[PDB]
Amino acid sequence: HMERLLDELTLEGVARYMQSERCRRVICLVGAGISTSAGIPDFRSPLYDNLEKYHLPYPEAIFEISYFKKHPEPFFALAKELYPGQFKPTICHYFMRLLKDKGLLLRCYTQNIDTLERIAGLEQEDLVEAHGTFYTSHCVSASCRHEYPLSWMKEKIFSEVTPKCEDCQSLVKPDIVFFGESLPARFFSCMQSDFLKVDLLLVMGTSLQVQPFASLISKAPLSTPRLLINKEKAGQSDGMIMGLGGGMDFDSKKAYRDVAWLGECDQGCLALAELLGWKKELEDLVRREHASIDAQS
Ligand SMILES: NC(=O)c1ccc[n+]([C@@H]2O[C@H](COP(=O)([O-])OP(=O)(O)OC[C@H]3O[C@@H](n4cnc5c(N)ncnc54)[C@H](O)[C@@H]3O)[C@@H](O)[C@H]2O)c1
Ligand SMILES: Cc1cc(C)nc(SCC(=O)Nc2ncc(Cc3cccc4ccccc34)s2)n1
Ligand SMILES: [Zn+2]
Repeated sequence: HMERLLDELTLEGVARYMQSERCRRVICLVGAGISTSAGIPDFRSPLYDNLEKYHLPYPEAIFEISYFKKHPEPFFALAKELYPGQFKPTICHYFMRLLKDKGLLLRCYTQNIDTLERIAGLEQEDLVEAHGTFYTSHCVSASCRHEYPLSWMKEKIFSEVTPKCEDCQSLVKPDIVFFGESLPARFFSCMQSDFLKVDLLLVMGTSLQVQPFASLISKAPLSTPRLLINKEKAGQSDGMIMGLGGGMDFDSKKAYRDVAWLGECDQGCLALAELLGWKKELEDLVRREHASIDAQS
């Protein structure tokens, strides 16, 4: 039987393992659930309605790069409607910032496009924005590719002026991955390397149903522990490679490394930080950084 790095399948067992010498390199996989406490909805059933007024040939047209390029106005009107009114990263995001500053964070793979990871102080090298990001935008012409910052894009969105490139007048598109586009190059380079070197996988606020995350959990070594912090269980499996070839196993007789902590991401992170002796550091970090944002309003 495989080496069992967790002494028990609980948050407590994960924390003891994190403090042990073996655990040096943590990868986080994070989705829309880490940003809902920041006032950014995750598009469960509570988006389709906002679409009707745009008179699309079909609803999925809003996500299609092909359709964007000929009829960009629906997308930019939606982006206005959905633009967050403020950008205060959550307790969960700051938990990741603690991981960075303690030298524990190998990588944050995020499905979010809201930039809160960066606002919380994760740097480009810490991040794989698996679904791209609003943080930058580019002219869509292959020979130009001029880059625009978020301040530029925001103004176009709020002014309701379709963003055109100042060099060539082609459309300028936010660097988010529309259906039709390839995942960022950065995604492919990092993943190979990262996932051999990982000691702990921390999966927060994702149902693990969309790409690329849905593959990623099985790329960790087989002994690497995997903690999910989420409102509901996710990533569970119902071929040749047997133990290599499915998902989370939290509840079977054979479960040996995967743990599900059910509830709000912020609360789960606060609970883990508390076990680790980091609760005051985290609370102090959040207060200071939220204050720093509030002082600029
Ligand atoms: N903040 C954002 O950038 C944002 C917001 C909405 C949607 N999206 C896009 O939609 C897709 C969403 O994919 P995903 O896999 O990241 O999310 P998802 O579709 O799996 O939804 C988030 C998951 O977290 C859970 N959840 C919600 N709030 C929670 C909380 N506070 N604590 C714990 N669990 C909570 C939900 O129940 C769900 O399991 C991505 O393409 C993403 O870019 C991004
Ligand atoms: C507009 C804005 C700006 C910033 C900085 N942050 C946010 S977070 C809030 C939010 O849900 N917004 C969104 N904008 C566009 C959305 C749908 C969509 C459509 C088409 C392609 C997509 C490609 C990839 C992902 C989504 C795509 S959801 N929103
Ligand atoms: Zn251009």
